[PDB]
Amino acid sequence: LLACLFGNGRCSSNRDCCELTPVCKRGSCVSSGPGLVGGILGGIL
Repeated sequence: LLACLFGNGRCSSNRDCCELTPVCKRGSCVSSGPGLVGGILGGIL
């Protein structure tokens, strides 16, 4: 298994995080998830 270069909760970019946290926001790593609620194309269904 190899999907976590650090995982210390702090990162400088998205590549500075691990698999469990594919996103790097606020100098920290978290779950990226989907884009945003509502949706830019069709906010229904």
